[PDB]
Formats: sequence, structure tokens, C-alpha cells
Amino acid sequence: NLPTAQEVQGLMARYIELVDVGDIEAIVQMYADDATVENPFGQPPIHGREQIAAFYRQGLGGGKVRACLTGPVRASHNGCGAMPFRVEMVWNGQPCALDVIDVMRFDEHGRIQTMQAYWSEVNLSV
Amino acid sequence: MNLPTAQEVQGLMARYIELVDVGDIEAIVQMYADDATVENPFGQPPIHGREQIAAFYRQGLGKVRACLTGPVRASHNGCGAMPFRVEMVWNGQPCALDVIDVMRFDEHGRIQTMQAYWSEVNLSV
Ligand SMILES: C[C@]12CC[C@H](O)CC1=CC[C@@H]1[C@@H]2CC[C@]2(C)C(=O)CC[C@@H]12
Ligand SMILES: C[C@]12CC[C@H](O)CC1=CC[C@@H]1[C@@H]2CC[C@]2(C)C(=O)CC[C@@H]12
Repeated sequence: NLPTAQEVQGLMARYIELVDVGDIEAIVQMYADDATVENPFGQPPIHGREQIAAFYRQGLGGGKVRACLTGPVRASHNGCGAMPFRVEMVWNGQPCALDVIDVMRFDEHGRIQTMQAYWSEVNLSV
Repeated sequence: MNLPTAQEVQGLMARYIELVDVGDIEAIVQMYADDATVENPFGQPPIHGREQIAAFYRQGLGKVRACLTGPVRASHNGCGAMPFRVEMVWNGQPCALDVIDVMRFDEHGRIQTMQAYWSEVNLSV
């Protein structure tokens, strides 16, 4: 029951759909109970739905964060995928933009076992 | 020198696509570390070392085109990710393929690791 290549594209795309509208509950629910997240990748892994939950509450909390797939979801045959997307929020008062790429591995239940988001300052624009 | 910086990674990964675009097999292989390990597509057995990597590219690269479809995303541990598209002819059928490459550079600016994320759902005409 590992998500197939097509199911991966669906789940990853849906994940962005939830971030764009700020459904913290639905996002957290997409993760495995013991899922880890590295955001930004390079940082120490944050483990557990509670810790991952806080993560989204604080970053999306303002309510004015948008997110959208900037390209197709590239999927593997082993329950993994990677996707390109942009995030629009506010920075220093003026509206900026962030280019990000998320690598995700799903457990045999269609839940995100691992998530890794690549991006740094070089990906921030005004 | 140490781990390529974020801006160095964006540059190196873009350089890699241009070598793939022109098809300079030999220049690509010079980008990889002696002990570089490549998984392409991801979920497939790794390709190990120069000789194999070179064998890999000569086979797949030697009418193929590659270009970035968006900016390279770079972190601060010599890693990055990038969205691109490969153009090719598969049995006479002009095709396209969306791919995302994840790479890790060593203390010397070479590619120690690479994972190519893609499958048939990313194939087109
Ligand atoms: C969670 C999310 C958006 C959802 C992505 O999968 C991961 C991620 C990366 C950086 C975060 C962003 C939300 C908006 C944030 C919090 C900002 O405003 C700056 C850093 C941004
Ligand atoms: C190596 C390369 C192109 C260089 C990329 O970094 C990785 C990759 C992914 C799929 C490959 C492609 C070359 C062209 C191939 C071999 C095809 O014709 C179908 C699959 C394609």
C-alpha cells in the first residue's frame, strides 16, 4: 500500500493545497505520527506530529502565507517524490517570495514518513 | 576551501545542467567525486565511481537536451535541489521528462551524491 508514483503526485500536490489555505489540522494529519521534518534541510530533524504541528502553527499562523506548485510533482516507484513550489509571505514589511523544493517519503499507509525542504536566503526575493 | 557555499551550489548545479545540455560527457564526470554515488532514477541501485558514472552518461547522453525550469534551491551543508526538463527521442517519439536532482557536494566542490527524482508519470511528448 506504499503510494504508487501517481498517488505520490496527488499527496504531495494536496499537501501544498493545505498549506496555501492554512489547514494546520489536515497538514499534520498527512504526516506519520513519528514523522521527522528537516526544514530548512541542514537543520536538525524535528520529530513528531506535535512538534511538526507547532511548526505549521507558527509559520502559517499569520494567515497570509500562500503556496503553489511551480511545476509537476516528480515521483519515484518507491513511495518517494520531490516538488517545486513557491511561497509568498511578508519579509521586513514588504511582500517577498520563496522558492522551495520538498523531498518526501511516504510510509506504507500513504503518510509522510519524512519531509525535507531545500531553500536558503538565495531563494528569497522581493 | 570547504563545503561549497549556498551560492556556490546554485552555480555548480547550473553548470552541471549546461554540461548535460551540450553533452560534454567528460566534463560531467569531472564534476563527480572519485567515490560519488548516483541513484537515477531514485529507488534504483546506485551507480558508483567515475568509470561507472561515465559509462552511465555516455549511454544516456551519447540527441538529448536539459534546462532548468526554475531556480536551484540551496541549503548550507553543500547541498541543493533543482527542477529541470530533459528532452529526448525515445524510439522516434520526441519526448520530454520532468526531473528534480538532489546533490551533495564534498569539501572539494565535487558531487559526492546525486538522486534523480522521476518516473514515467513525468514523461511527455
Ligand atoms: C512551512 C513552509 C511552507 C510549507 C513547505 O513545505 C515548508 C516551508 C518552508 C519555509 C517556511 C514555509 C511557510 C512560510 C515561512 C514560515 C516563512 O514565512 C519563512 C519560512 C517559511
Ligand atoms: C541522465 C539523465 C539526464 C541528466 C540528469 O541529471 C539525470 C537523468 C535523468 C533521466 C535520463 C537522463 C538522460 C536521458 C535519458 C537516459 C532518457 O532518454 C530516458 C531517461 C533519461
